[PDB]
Amino acid sequence: TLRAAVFDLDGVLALPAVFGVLGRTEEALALPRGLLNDAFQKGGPEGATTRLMKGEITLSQWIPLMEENCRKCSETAKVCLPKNFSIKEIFDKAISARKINRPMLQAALMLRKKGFTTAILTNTWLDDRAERDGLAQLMCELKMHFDFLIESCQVGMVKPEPQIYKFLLDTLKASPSEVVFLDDIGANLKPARDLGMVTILVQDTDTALKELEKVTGIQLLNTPAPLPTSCNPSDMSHGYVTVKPRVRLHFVELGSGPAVCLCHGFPESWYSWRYQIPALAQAGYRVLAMDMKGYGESSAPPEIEEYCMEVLCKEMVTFLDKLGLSQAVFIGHDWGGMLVWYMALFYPERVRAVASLNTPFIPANPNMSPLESIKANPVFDYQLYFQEPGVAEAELEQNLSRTFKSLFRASDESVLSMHKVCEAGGLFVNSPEEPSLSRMVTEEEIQFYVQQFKKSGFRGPLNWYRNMERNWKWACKSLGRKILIPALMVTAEKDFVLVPQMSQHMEDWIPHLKRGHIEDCGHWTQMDKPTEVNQILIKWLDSDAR
Amino acid sequence: TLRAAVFDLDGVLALPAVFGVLGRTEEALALPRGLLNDAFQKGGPEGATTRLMKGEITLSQWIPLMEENCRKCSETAKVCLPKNFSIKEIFDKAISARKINRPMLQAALMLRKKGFTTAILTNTWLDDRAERDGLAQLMCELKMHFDFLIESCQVGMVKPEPQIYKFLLDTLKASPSEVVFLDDIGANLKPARDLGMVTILVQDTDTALKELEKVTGIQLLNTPAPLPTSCNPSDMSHGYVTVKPRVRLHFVELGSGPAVCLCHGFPESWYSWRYQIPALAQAGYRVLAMDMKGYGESSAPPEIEEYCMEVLCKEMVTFLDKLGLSQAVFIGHDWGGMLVWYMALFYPERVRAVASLNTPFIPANPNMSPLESIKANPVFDYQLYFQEPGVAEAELEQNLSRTFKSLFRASDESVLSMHKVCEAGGLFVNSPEEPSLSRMVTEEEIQFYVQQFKKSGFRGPLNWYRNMERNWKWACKSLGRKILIPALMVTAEKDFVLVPQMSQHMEDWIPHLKRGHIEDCGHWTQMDKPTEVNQILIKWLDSDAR
Ligand SMILES: c1ccc(CCc2n[nH]c3ccccc23)cc1
Ligand SMILES: c1ccc(CCc2n[nH]c3ccccc23)cc1
Ligand SMILES: c1ccc(CCc2n[nH]c3ccccc23)cc1
Ligand SMILES: c1ccc(CCc2n[nH]c3ccccc23)cc1
Repeated sequence: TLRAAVFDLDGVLALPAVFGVLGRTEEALALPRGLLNDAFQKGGPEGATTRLMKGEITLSQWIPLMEENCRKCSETAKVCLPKNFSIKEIFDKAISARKINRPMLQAALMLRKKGFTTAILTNTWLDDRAERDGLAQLMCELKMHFDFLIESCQVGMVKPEPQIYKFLLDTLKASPSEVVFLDDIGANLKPARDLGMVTILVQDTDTALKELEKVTGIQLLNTPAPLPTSCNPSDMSHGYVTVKPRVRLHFVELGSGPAVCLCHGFPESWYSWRYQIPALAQAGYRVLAMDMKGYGESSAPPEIEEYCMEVLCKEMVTFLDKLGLSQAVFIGHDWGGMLVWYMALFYPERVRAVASLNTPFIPANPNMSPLESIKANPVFDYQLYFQEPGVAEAELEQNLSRTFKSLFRASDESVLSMHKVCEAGGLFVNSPEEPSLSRMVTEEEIQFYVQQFKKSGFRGPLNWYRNMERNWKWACKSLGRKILIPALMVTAEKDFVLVPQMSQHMEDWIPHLKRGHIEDCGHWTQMDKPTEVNQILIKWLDSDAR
Repeated sequence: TLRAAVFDLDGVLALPAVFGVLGRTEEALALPRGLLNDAFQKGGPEGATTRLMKGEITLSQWIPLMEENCRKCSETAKVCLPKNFSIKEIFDKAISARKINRPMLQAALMLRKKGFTTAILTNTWLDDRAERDGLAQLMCELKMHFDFLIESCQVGMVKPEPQIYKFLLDTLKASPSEVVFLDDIGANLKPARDLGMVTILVQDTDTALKELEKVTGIQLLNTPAPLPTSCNPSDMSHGYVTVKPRVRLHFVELGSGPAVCLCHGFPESWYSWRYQIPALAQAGYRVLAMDMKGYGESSAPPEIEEYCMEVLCKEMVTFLDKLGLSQAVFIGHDWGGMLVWYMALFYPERVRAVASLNTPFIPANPNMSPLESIKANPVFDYQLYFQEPGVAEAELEQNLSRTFKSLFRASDESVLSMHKVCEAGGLFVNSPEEPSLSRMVTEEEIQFYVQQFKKSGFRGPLNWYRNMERNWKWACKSLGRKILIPALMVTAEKDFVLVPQMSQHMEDWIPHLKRGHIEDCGHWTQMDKPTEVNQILIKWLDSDAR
């Protein structure tokens, strides 16, 4: 019974096979068939290529040896390599052209999700070329999805040598009959077969996956669209910045490039962005996913005034100062969406671009008290219930698992009604004691929120709603301003509190505003529709944030 | 008696005064004298400029209002503004041209070092221009060196209004007679003088500093070259990455740009790079200053084998994987210098560039045991003393303050002799009980190392020296290789163990190697000669690491 799946890289997890470029080059330059492939494998186990694959020499050291073999091969064939014949040039193009074979990665991902140990076993080199970063990026993206990465140049062994297969079985801690091995080179399959491993010769991905599905008894072909990569909290880089004597801000950090600061809503976590963090880092950005003040590993002072927008924004500026960042793109959701529009209004020089999910920008009404305004909208009733210190804390802290299970539901999953919350005397009065688990979340993901909220509870988080008069007076200072930096407004069709129509007048204050819209999406945008959020954010980041 | 110094920005901390560009523009376009300055100040307290400076409107909103004032002014003057007259163009150039007035910053720095409260008080705007980042960077660089930054657009008040001066005195928590106020605009000095503050009209910096020196009784002019900016540990962003179940790596992070990974030596800290971190971040790099395995907030497992180079390098690769970095430039010193050359040899695709301070690259001798080789050099005697587990730990852990005070000394400060350490029976046998404080370090900086080493002591650090046979066998695998990625070797004239001559044969293994050399520099390169280390590293980073 199979419990391990091993994949080759070239011609299996990455396409087109860098190998096959040699045949393409021979044809393009009208060279004798097999000339390049023969020069490449010259001397077999004794040759330059075996030394390269074993890690004895680097790729740059190998380039002139491959050139000498090409000359030897051409002279025997009574032919002439052209004027401009360059191995480096051919090699550079071949690697640049090679991309991840997405359906093969998806199958490996599905097997690992079903309890399989997965590994990449590859004949590779020590790349010291000036353009080595492209391959480094490819390897980084691929390797994260596997339990093991076994590279010939690192282990000093090579396929088809029997030692590498014995090494592979030892790292897997599996007997050969428990292993599926996929390779595009028949000679490399032979020792695995000879040991009793299930082997698949990979020509076209589809046939290989049909064989793989048949042998594992797991559907890999024609499977529903997979969710984006998520985050494992213990595998993240955790950052901590003191913004003032009693306040420290926690964040999760991934990727390189322009800084993208993610600001969650109420009652959330940096983890609310779990499906966005790997995707945005992969798209070429440095992601900084915050635990906002009052949440998770960030400080939670008790005072209401510590949570007004002026102080929250000032602390976010200090956060950038201390990290040495002159700017960041600010992406917010719910309360974070509100903070993010105010960062753009009060500190435009520190905000590269601004994006909000669900939260529209509506300016302060100087002719009405915020209480009058909030009362003038039945869906904002829950905010009046959040006003009296202690009441909502007691209800939200009674049973954490029930709290998150009741809150975190898709638009069609008996989502809490925000109308008549005060009258009913609570958010969960008509909610079950043991709510069912929503399709959006696993039991483990609920437990992460439970563990996070065990530290400070709901006082700090609820205090974000307890500064209406303070925020109104501060916001009134910005009434003559306009948001003229790049801006994105993402609406969610089925958010019944932060309704798409609430964002209708935004163009009056943000004339150059760009928009996104998610159909069949509730309040929990990031986990409800992760694939579409990623697509909207990446597209807007690449076009307007750089 | 003075205890506070307030500085204006334009024409005081930053030059040329963005104001003075208006006069330069009038002259260049042969416009009537004062035309641009008159349009700029149009309507005085009622005008567009006062609204801009108070934060009512943003810079982009102000641009068309300034244009309308310029038209009004030109029509009254019976003149014609040219075809291509653009306020944005003039304004963009003016800000780009404006730089920090370094001697004025130096004086502010010296006053703060002598116990003064320092502040920047400025009439500024909310910058939402597409090129706002340049100014954001300038403000970030400047603001860090001051206790307070008071911006007109943030406080809704403006100079010369008396309210801003009362606000300034309140934030300073000082009576007017305790304050020096420096400004280039006479009208803005008037309310400060009228309140009893010492005022300086800034025309040329030199005269202003002569007045400032005379009034404070502190030498500010003709002062010796100041040391680079250092780090305050509690003001840094602290990062934590788990590389494997029992191992977590700590790092300090500052700046944006290409990642630069700093690797300290023995027995050190991330803090050994305190003078490099602000400088490299300021030069356009993302600095990652490590606590290497066994040190500070990084894990310190007891096992010797956890500290061999193969495992240390593998963990540094995992560190990059978990942060989502495909590459970093690796800069090492002492043991970190050794790790860094091995990162280049075994993982060139992950190393953008490699630099070493003092530590040369000398390949393994396959025809000699590492013990034979180490014994063949009298200065490496101390390494044999470090071999027996517990002996060096006991001596180095007996009195931490004595340990760091004895170790951390300049070449002319009775630096410990590394010859006959075994014979003498210890490093400190001929060293005083209470060593004097070296010129390189303060008492507080010694105490930071003391506090750091209180957690794990010297076992983990000493284990870096206890893998000679393991490192030799691993290094022998790389004997056919060459380092062909960008590389820098920095030698120190007076390091009597890692002598410059030890690096003489490096070009045979690193043909494209670049060099740096520091005269009158001992083993503690970074703190001995910080200004020159920064200059060598920045120059090499900008030319070879990008
Ligand atoms: C998520 C839900 C609501 C809010 C802002 C609350 C609000 N909604 N409408 C208002 C009118 C005046 C003052 C405050 C408000 C932020 C994030
Ligand atoms: C607090 C109570 C209920 C919910 C789910 C219902 C909801 N849907 N849309 C919202 C916008 C702001 C506040 C609440 C909601 C989130 C946070
Ligand atoms: C700082 C001082 C010494 C070393 C390496 C030790 C060494 N110095 N010379 C050697 C010869 C063979 C094996 C190891 C060594 C690294 C960092
Ligand atoms: C351990 C003992 C002494 C010193 C100062 C003397 C010294 N100078 N140069 C060195 C190179 C490697 C190891 C030691 C030294 C540093 C670390």
